[PDB]
Amino acid sequence: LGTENLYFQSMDLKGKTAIVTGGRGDIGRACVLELAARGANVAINYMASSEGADSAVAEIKAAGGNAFALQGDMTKEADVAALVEKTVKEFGQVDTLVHVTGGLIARVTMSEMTLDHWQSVMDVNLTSFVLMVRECLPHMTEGSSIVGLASQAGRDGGGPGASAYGASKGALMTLTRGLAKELGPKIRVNSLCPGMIDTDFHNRTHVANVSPVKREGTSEDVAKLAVFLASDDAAFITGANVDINGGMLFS
Amino acid sequence: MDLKGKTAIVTGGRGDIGRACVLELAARGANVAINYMASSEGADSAVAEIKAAGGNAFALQGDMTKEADVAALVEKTVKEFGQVDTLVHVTGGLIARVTMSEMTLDHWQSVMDVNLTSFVLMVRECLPHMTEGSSIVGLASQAGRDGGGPGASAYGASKGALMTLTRGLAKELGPKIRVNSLCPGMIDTANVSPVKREGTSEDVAKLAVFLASDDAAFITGANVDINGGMLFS
Amino acid sequence: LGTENLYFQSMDLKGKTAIVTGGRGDIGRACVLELAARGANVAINYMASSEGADSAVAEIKAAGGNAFALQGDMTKEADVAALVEKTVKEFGQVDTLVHVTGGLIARVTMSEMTLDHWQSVMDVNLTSFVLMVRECLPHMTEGSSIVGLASQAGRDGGGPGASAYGASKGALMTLTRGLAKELGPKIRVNSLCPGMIDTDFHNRTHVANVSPVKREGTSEDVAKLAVFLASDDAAFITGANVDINGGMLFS
Amino acid sequence: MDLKGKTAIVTGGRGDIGRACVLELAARGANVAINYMASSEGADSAVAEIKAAGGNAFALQGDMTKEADVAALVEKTVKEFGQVDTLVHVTGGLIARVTMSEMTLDHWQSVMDVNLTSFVLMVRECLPHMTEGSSIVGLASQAGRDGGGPGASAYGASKGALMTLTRGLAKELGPKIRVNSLCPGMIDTANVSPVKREGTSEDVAKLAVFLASDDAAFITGANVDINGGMLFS
Ligand SMILES: [Mg+2]
Ligand SMILES: [Mg+2]
Repeated sequence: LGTENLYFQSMDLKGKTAIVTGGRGDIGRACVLELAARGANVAINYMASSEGADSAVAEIKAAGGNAFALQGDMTKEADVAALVEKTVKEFGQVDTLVHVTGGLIARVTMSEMTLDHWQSVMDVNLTSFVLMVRECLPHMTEGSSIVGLASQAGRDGGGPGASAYGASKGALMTLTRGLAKELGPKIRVNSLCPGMIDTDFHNRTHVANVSPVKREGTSEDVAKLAVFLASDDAAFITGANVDINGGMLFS
Repeated sequence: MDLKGKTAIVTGGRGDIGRACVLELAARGANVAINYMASSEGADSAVAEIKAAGGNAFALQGDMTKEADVAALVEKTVKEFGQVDTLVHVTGGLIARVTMSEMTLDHWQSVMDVNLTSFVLMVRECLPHMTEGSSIVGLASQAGRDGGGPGASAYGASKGALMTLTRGLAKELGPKIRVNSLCPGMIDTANVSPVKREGTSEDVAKLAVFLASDDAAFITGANVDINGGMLFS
Repeated sequence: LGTENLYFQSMDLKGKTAIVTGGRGDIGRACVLELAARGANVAINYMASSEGADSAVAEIKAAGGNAFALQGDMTKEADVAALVEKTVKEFGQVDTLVHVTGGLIARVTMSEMTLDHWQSVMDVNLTSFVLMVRECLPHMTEGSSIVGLASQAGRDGGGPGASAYGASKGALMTLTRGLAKELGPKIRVNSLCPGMIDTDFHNRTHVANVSPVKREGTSEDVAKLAVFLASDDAAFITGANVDINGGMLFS
Repeated sequence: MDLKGKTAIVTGGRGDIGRACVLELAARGANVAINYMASSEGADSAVAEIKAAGGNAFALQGDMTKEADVAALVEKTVKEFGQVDTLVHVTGGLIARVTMSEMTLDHWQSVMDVNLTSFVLMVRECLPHMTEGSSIVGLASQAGRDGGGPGASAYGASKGALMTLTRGLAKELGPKIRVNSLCPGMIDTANVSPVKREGTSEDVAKLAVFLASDDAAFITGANVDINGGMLFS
């Protein structure tokens, strides 16, 4: 029973259901596994290859948990609706959203800016979050949470040719605050502001060296913070945009 | 008059804060090209006041979310006055209060376009014509820092994007061009605030023209709070 | 063995040693117990009554852990030296410092300010942290961490008559950043910025009501964040000042 | 000259940034009481320049960490000029680079006193004499926002305290008195920065006098970055 108490305490998300978008990428898959490790049911969106999503589902099921994956474009209203509908049909509720959909898309200077590029960056980073939050609200429970993935770029403008990306992440940071007020006390809303993370998805040695921690971050680093913020261990934290950048920027 | 010989574009010059910026710029000697969206009354009377005092200005109606109107304003500015020394972009607005639960894409996009896309379009259009030592001033909001008021989540998001973009462009466009924005609180366009009043368009214009001027040559990438002490950053 | 794996994973601070100052107060005692719950040895400073420190030590020992308590004034160089000396003599190392010493002392307006009051507030909140960090540095290991207790007051100036308190907490916030750079990569340094917390020590209904979470925070809320930041789960977070204020302020 | 008839105290007016603030204030018509710590050469020549242009100023040597010297400066200001309309506190400094591992209480306290306690003493001394619509300008630093440079942890801490105190006093002292501070980056008293140069004392003085003036009437509790785009807030 010393065990049973340990298991009970460790599995604090047992009985709860999470949606992770962008299980598509490294940070997303790490978040999926971190949520499941504490007992959450997980519905996994991915955009392109299903390889990492399928294997995450299989790992979760082998450990006695429950998950499924679904391809979709989170900039599309129909795909957003389908993901949430299938999540509720399968699990009956939604307790947390971790939205890892996003991206730089391309490096484009303002002098060469096109509306197509600007709109595409806004939609994948910001509109996708708007759509998912809207879709989830009818289903979220007392004590629910939303975790967004912003960036250090929201705080410093971003890197060369990334001005659209920075803008979209700054918008997400502000929206996190607006929604924390609009949706509390029922729902908490927080976002992460990662620095340089070593992933398939993002795009160097400089920055690792210049950083106080002398390394790039990992997807697992980010997942630990995401799940902390999603959990009841962060019950008095809402509207926060938490820097996870190895000491490269302070706020 | 340190802006003598210099050329300013003010968008949203109809137009409480915009109109105040127009007059402050002209008072320091700038030629001013004025955009307004709808009624011309305030823009036209500003032009008449400026001309009566020996200055130069014109007013042109246009929608700053439209590429053709953005191009027309900058083209006329360059033909009448020459190169652009400063852009003060006062186009923006909440449009309507709507909760996230009932958000539509149409509304979201509209708020993004009037507050943010319009700024992108104007900066892009101005860049080839901007002088050495020129500047851009954006109009953000306290809402960028605190998320905004009830039903204003889209508006807050658009202003937060503008704040970050200010930083991004300060790096991309320096040293040739400085980029700063203002973060106004409650403007009268109260006694909970330390200053115990609402701000005025003139308060905001004074900060805008300071940031536009050479007196702010070592300030770039700033988002300056002008909110009567209601919020600190 | 499914147990043993669970125990191994849950006790991530096993073999490590923490110093908590201000086990004296609610937040401090909660931090003590949260650290011990994950396996840390804990050395506990308290200023006045030993009641809560003694009972924490007894609870930890009953659960198979190790801790001791020691009265001391963390504004005094001799007491600071004695605490660290006794910690190292007992446990052989120091892996984390959680510094909960601090306080408003009294409400004093600037017009009525005295150097005595100003100095007293600076010393209990800021100088005490300087002394403890300095004392710990010869003993800290690869992968060590420091957690300070700042305040929402550092970000907004604080409440009526609390201008000295706010100043001391803003200093601590900045110092957190300076030390994250000076001491990394060996040591991470982060602080918490709590809003309204329901404790013996702090000093109301307004603020609870006005807050997005519609309540005051608890000592346990703060302890969860403190131990997250002290742990390897925050390995890519340094120089952060994390808001835990129920959504009353955003940064 | 909008500061005609108004009285300013500048501490640290010896004194690169301080001296520049003195001249900028006098150029807009202010009477200026000038503190300097040691050599009088820069303060005295500023007084002579101001007087030669028909203005009014005096210079008084004193240590702004000492209660008696703080009292003497404010007393003489009130006797010669009357009530205080603005305080620009430029007293401060790094003193020395020292790592935390080798920190002494003496050094820590010295840095706190010259940067922070001095400001506390001057504000307290000025309060009974400050006018309706008066202002305080502190000199913080980029170091308050990023922790400061190598061996400067004490200096950063003292400037971070000043930034927060600015907010606290903006609330406590409003609406009668506005309180703002400056957060300068590298001042020449570089090509990594967006503006590709170091700042000048004059850059800082222009911002200081803006914040001291009625042109900043709706700005209080601000800590304004003036760092050439090296840091954003
Ligand atoms: Mg020039
Ligand atoms: Mg007045």
